[PDB]
Amino acid sequence: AIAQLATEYVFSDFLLKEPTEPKFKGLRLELAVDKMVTCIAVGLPLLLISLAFAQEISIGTQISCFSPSSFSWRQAAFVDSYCWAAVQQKNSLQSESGNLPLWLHKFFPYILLLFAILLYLPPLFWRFAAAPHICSDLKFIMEELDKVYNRAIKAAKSARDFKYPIVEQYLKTKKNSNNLIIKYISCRLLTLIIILLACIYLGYYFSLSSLSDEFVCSIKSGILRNDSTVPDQFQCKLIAVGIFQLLSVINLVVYVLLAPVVVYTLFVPFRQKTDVLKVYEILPTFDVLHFKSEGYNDLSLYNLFLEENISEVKSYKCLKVLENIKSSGQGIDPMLLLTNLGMI
Amino acid sequence: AIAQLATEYVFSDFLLKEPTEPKFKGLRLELAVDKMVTCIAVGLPLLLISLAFAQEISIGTQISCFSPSSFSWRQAAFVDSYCWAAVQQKNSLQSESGNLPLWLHKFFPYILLLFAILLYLPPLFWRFAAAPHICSDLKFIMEELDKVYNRAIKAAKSARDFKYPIVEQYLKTKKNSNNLIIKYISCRLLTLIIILLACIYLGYYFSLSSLSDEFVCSIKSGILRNDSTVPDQFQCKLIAVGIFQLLSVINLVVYVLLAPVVVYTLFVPFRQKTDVLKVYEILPTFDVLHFKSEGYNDLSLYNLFLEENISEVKSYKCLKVLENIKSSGQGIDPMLLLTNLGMI
Amino acid sequence: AIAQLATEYVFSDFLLKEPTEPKFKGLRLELAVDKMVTCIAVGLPLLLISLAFAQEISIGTQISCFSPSSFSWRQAAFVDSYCWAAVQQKNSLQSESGNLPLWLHKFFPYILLLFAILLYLPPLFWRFAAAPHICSDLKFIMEELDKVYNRAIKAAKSARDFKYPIVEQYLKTKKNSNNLIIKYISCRLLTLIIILLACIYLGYYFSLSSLSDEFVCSIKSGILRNDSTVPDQFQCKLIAVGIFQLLSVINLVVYVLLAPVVVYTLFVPFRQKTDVLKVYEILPTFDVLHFKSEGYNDLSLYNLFLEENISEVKSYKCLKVLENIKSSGQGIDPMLLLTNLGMI
Amino acid sequence: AIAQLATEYVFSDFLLKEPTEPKFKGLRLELAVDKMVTCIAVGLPLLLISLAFAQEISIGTQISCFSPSSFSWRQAAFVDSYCWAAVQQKNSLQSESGNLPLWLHKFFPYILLLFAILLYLPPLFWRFAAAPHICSDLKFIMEELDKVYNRAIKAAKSARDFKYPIVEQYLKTKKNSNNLIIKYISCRLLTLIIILLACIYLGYYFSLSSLSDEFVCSIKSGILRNDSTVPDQFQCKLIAVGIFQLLSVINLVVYVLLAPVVVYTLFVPFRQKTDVLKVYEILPTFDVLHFKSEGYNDLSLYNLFLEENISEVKSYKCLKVLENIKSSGQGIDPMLLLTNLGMI
Ligand SMILES: CC(C)CCC[C@@H](C)[C@H]1CC[C@H]2[C@@H]3CC=C4C[C@@H](O)CC[C@]4(C)[C@H]3CC[C@]12C
Ligand SMILES: CC(C)CCC[C@@H](C)[C@H]1CC[C@H]2[C@@H]3CC=C4C[C@@H](O)CC[C@]4(C)[C@H]3CC[C@]12C
Ligand SMILES: CC(C)CCC[C@@H](C)[C@H]1CC[C@H]2[C@@H]3CC=C4C[C@@H](O)CC[C@]4(C)[C@H]3CC[C@]12C
Ligand SMILES: CC(C)CCC[C@@H](C)[C@H]1CC[C@H]2[C@@H]3CC=C4C[C@@H](O)CC[C@]4(C)[C@H]3CC[C@]12C
Ligand SMILES: CC(C)CCC[C@@H](C)[C@H]1CC[C@H]2[C@@H]3CC=C4C[C@@H](O)CC[C@]4(C)[C@H]3CC[C@]12C
Ligand SMILES: CC(C)CCC[C@@H](C)[C@H]1CC[C@H]2[C@@H]3CC=C4C[C@@H](O)CC[C@]4(C)[C@H]3CC[C@]12C
Ligand SMILES: CC(C)CCC[C@@H](C)[C@H]1CC[C@H]2[C@@H]3CC=C4C[C@@H](O)CC[C@]4(C)[C@H]3CC[C@]12C
Ligand SMILES: CC(C)CCC[C@@H](C)[C@H]1CC[C@H]2[C@@H]3CC=C4C[C@@H](O)CC[C@]4(C)[C@H]3CC[C@]12C
Ligand SMILES: *[C@@H]1O[C@H](CO)[C@@H](O)[C@H](O)[C@H]1NC(C)=O
Ligand SMILES: *[C@@H]1O[C@H](CO)[C@@H](O)[C@H](O)[C@H]1NC(C)=O
Ligand SMILES: *[C@@H]1O[C@H](CO)[C@@H](O)[C@H](O)[C@H]1NC(C)=O
Ligand SMILES: *[C@@H]1O[C@H](CO)[C@@H](O)[C@H](O)[C@H]1NC(C)=O
Repeated sequence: AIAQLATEYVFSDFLLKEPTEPKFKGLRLELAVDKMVTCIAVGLPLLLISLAFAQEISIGTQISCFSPSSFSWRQAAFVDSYCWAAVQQKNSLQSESGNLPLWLHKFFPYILLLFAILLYLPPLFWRFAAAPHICSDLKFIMEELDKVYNRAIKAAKSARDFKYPIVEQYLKTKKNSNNLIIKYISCRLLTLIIILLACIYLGYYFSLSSLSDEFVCSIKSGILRNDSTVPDQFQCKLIAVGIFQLLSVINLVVYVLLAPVVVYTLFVPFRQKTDVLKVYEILPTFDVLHFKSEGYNDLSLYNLFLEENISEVKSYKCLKVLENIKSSGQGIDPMLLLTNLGMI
Repeated sequence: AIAQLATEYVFSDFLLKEPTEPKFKGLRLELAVDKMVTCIAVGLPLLLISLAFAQEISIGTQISCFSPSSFSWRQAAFVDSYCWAAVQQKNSLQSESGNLPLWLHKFFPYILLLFAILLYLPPLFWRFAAAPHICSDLKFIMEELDKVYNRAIKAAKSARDFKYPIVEQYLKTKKNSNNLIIKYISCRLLTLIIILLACIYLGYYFSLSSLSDEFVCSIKSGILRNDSTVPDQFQCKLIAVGIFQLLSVINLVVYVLLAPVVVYTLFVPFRQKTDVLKVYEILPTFDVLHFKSEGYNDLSLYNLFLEENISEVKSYKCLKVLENIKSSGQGIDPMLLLTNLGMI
Repeated sequence: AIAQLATEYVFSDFLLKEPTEPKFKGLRLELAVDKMVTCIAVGLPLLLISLAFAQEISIGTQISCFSPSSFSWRQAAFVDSYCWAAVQQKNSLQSESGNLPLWLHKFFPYILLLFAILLYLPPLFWRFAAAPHICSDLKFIMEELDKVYNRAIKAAKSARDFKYPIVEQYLKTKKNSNNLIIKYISCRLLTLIIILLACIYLGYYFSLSSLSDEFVCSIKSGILRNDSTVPDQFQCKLIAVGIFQLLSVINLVVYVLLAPVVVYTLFVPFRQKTDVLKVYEILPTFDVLHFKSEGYNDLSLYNLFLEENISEVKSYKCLKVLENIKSSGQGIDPMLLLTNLGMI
Repeated sequence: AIAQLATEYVFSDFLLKEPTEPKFKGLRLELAVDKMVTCIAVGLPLLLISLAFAQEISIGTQISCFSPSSFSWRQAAFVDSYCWAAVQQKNSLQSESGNLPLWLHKFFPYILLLFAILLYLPPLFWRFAAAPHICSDLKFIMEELDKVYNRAIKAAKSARDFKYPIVEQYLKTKKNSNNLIIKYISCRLLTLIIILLACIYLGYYFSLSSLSDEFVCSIKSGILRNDSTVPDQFQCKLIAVGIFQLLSVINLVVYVLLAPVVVYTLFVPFRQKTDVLKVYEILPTFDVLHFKSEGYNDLSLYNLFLEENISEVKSYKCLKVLENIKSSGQGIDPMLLLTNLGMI
């Protein structure tokens, strides 16, 4: 039913499932905006496919040819099925709009499924190629941040009663390499191109005259070519073509609204803001150097992933509340850190 | 069946599922009134869609055109399907009420699903954008309250046998920022606007003459335009239109009753009452300062979320019972706190 | 099938599911009588809806109009569907009993579902508004009782080898407030009113002549108004109306039997008997004062909830067996308590 | 399918599910004979309902009226559905056996479901009212028996290298109260009465002439009353009536065989034999006094429940093997108990 389809595709965790494995425990591995874009671009065409053939919206068979009254039920069924299979056969049918509109009307669900698959492909390539590496690197970075926070609080407590910036060096090295950012931009660009092509196709499909679904059909090949009792042609109409056009314009609207989001996603350096690591600069055990901005490198992408999935880090949360309290400046950062006692 | 739909949509945890993740363990992340509003506004139109096409209420096909007796079964089926697809084609049909009523009668389930999706969108935006931040902040606040309660009871026990207000400073800082409250008000306002538009549409749909479902249909395009055996027109009726109107007025009543709730929700500062933190003011380790009221800021929203999901805090429950006992004043707050022995 | 519906709605845990959350572990949060009343009042109309359209009891379509023999199958189907949709349209049909009986016959499942939803609403309001508070308070009370029992047995063992009545003070304070009892009485009263209205409706529906299901139908609007081959009217009958009346009288009987139960529930103070706390009065560490009776206050409701869900408390069970043994008076209460050794 | 129904209702744990809660861990809370009686009396009529309308045994529709050849398919369908709905309407039909046989033939599944529900009601009342109390009491009794066994074995080991009969006093007190036994006897008696009424009904249904399923039907009310082309009456037959009678006699046989079991159950004191507590009399720490027999009191019912669910007690099992070995008398009870070393 329509409501069942809605529950499956919008109100359920459709493509929102976290990786089912212990390797990525709590790691999104995909930005929220990218996940939203993929979920829409994939589950919208599927939802429209399901809707267009819902038991309520669908009168019945997808084509009716209006055989003569003399024709029996199965003769008329032969006519309808023959014309359905003959939309491909150009000789059999003669339609003013041509045969491409008939092909599109017959295979619209296939085309929507193709677009959905093509849009799901780049996210899958990301999740299967560049996701494990960033997952491992980000897990190491979070562990290093937790360890340095613990060491700093232990030092502060000892004072009240190595020291090498490994994480900073690793981030600096990431500043050079750009394979991950190149893959990310390539997959986003392919998604954008697929969306644009889908918009072109949907606009063309919705621009039809709405009468191209009606085509003339001739069961006059073979032994029936010279038969007399059979009329030379029939009036066939492809039902649900109006529904297809409505859903196609809906998908076109959604995709044109979505494309600016993908374009904004492509410009990762601009998105790289609100320095996540700036909060850690007040730790004595952490060097006061952010050095993450203004670069078409994997460093900006790592900064984005950190700003996305750093809320799970207790040390980061503690430092963030310390920073927020520092806005008033009533107290002192080391005193607040010592009082917090948030090692684990 | 009707009962199955009821069990799925009203008697089950439809959209009442808690976040399936360890990050939010026991945190609602959504006020009870907001959750009720979203659940109604989403699962009502879906329930009505399912009901309108239930196997019992539905006689059968959604349109019957009453072809002549001479017409065969599949000729009549062609007529019915053609008219169903031609509700869009204005030339084919001539109805007194126009063609918009026919469009609405055909696509009412789609319109209800659209309203449900549009009403579910703002809650989803909230849960995916502003929910993680408030979850982390509120978890930190609850942990700080538990820790300060434990410290105060330990101090009392030591007396019987830092001290910095970090949580108060954090709340004071939240008094300034307003991004969360702005997002909350924006999503509530969008929900209200969607509800009002849905009410307008449902009132228009229910105001129809009830005879607009009957339209005249002409299969007279193409080779059949000059055919003689076919009548110039047919009498088609869209079945289930009365059911659609009944369910639409039901949804209109529900939404007009719900809109005052959304308006009351918009006025969060008025809702900010029954100070949750007032109970903690009797703790020696906690400063006697509430400072949370009369502000279009995130502080009021945080106060609401606390008053919602603070019952899970053992320290808060203990302080609440101490406060309630203090109404008589027979005993002493520190003595009762020491006797309680409710560290964990 | 009928047996499947029975298993789902009477032999299964339909609305008998305990709260699926760790917050309420073993707490009913709903009295047994109230749960029985809600389960009946909700799952009876749903069961009757399912039964009335069971594949065995149902001959087939819900209306047959007996078109002339000259009419084709789909002409007759058009007639039947038109009349089904025209039960609303007063002009189309002319029935002796009127049009309200036809509306009721068509929408009886909707009306039963409406009554079920309206009866499920007050229980849901209770469980979502007043259940968390009573759950927290009752959990605290049980924990306090366990702790005082442990302290008393420890004192007795020490003798053989604070002391403040916090729980008693909390109960005394609850004696004043009445918001929970007011909500309980309001929800019970609304349930009673809904049940009475349902009884009125079912009595009216069952009082019909049983021939109102037969109505005269006229497909004579539009181009067919002046058509000659079509008869001026048809004889239509709404099938399953007898089944609807039978099930409606069954529901009426059940609801009239149930209403006295709801009225008895409304009088909570009378139900407040068999003092649960009287057993704890023999503990040296517990003050000898019950002070819970004869009040339209939340104290009586808390006493009811205690008498309901106190069997899970080992200390209460031990004190109950001590009390029962004290009926003979052969031994001594402190000696029996010491011998029991039931700390945990 | 038939085999699926069999698997669900006889070969599966239909109504044999243990209470899904930690409160009753391993406690039957229902005697084996009572559970068997309830399972049969409930799942037999449901199984017969399912069988009577199985896709294999069922030819098709439940009534066929044999309309004239001139009648079209949907005219005949109208006739059949009209007569199906008119079995209630006495004026419409004229049958030699009357109208009650037709009512019974139409609503036999409803009557079987009613009997199943009425037979399931007393067991449900028991499980929801008197089951928690007996569960708590019996758990306490088993814990006391385990503790006294442990104390006795510890004393024996100490000798080789309070003392109050709390459980005996509790059982003696149970000797007085009779509310549980009264409820048990009342529910068993109601089950017996329901079974007898079901037997009466099934005997009456099976005693029919087998031709009462054939009734004369007249679609001659309304505009068709004076119509000429329609015959004055039709020959309608209610299919599956023979299957209903066969299954009804099967159920009658099962229930008449079952009723003696219920009568034997009612006489609980006679069932109270094979003293379970007699084995514990050899323990030095346990007083040598059974005092459980010859009483219409809850003590006999508790003895039955003990004899039912005491096999789970390791101490009871050890004492039972000691008793069995004592039949030969080769050894000594205290020596065997010391050698067993079965504390836990
Ligand atoms: C997904 C991508 C590939 C879709 C590409 C656009 C498709 C949908 C449409 C839009 C415009 C279309 C073209 C419009 C006009 C003509 C001229 C005609 O004589 C042959 C077909 C041809 C050449 C069409 C082929 C298909 C076409 C290119
Ligand atoms: C992503 C955005 C830009 C998509 C917007 C949809 C645009 C591309 C659509 C809307 C209407 C469409 C046109 C409608 C009709 C025709 C005439 C046909 O003989 C050739 C294709 C052509 C010229 C279409 C090309 C694509 C088109 C211009
Ligand atoms: C969800 C929102 C967009 C719904 C907006 C209201 C819709 C349902 C209805 C209510 C009143 C309607 C209008 C009423 C009157 C007219 C004048 C007519 O000559 C053209 C259509 C037009 C202009 C209608 C368009 C659709 C309309 C605006
Ligand atoms: C949220 C609340 C205010 C909704 C209440 C429903 C209101 C808006 C509905 C109920 C009846 C409706 C009117 C019914 C009939 C017409 C005539 C038509 O030619 C234009 C629209 C118009 C004028 C409708 C406008 C909207 C309307 C006034
Ligand atoms: C659930 C509640 C609202 C149901 C209320 C009772 C319903 C079922 C029935 C019972 C008696 C009925 C009334 C009986 C008589 C008349 C007089 C007639 O000229 C108009 C309808 C009217 C006024 C009926 C309206 C509907 C009615 C009130
Ligand atoms: C909860 C209890 C009291 C419900 C008992 C059912 C009662 C209320 C039912 C049973 C028969 C019913 C009556 C049957 C017939 C008519 C005639 C009609 O023109 C007006 C309604 C009226 C007068 C009904 C009113 C309600 C009624 C009296
Ligand atoms: C479950 C219980 C209520 C069933 C009771 C027995 C039912 C099945 C049957 C068995 C015998 C039957 C009775 C036999 C004879 C007559 C005399 C006739 O002129 C009216 C019906 C009446 C009075 C029957 C009513 C229904 C009846 C009582
Ligand atoms: C539990 C045991 C005793 C049930 C045995 C079934 C008995 C009660 C059945 C079997 C045959 C039945 C009888 C068959 C026929 C008739 C004639 C009818 O006009 C009145 C009922 C009457 C007289 C039935 C009464 C009940 C009956 C005697
Ligand atoms: C049909 O008859 C025509 C007559 O002109 C002939 O040319 C043609 O070959 C025939 N077709 C078949 C399939 O026999
Ligand atoms: C139908 O016949 C008419 C006669 O006036 C002619 O004008 C029209 O073109 C014909 N239509 C078709 C589709 O051949
Ligand atoms: C039907 O014919 C009658 C003849 O009196 C006329 O009044 C009426 O307008 C016609 N109806 C239609 C819909 O053409
Ligand atoms: C049918 O015709 C008879 C002729 O005697 C008449 O008495 C009766 O009222 C008519 N019935 C209807 C429903 O018009």
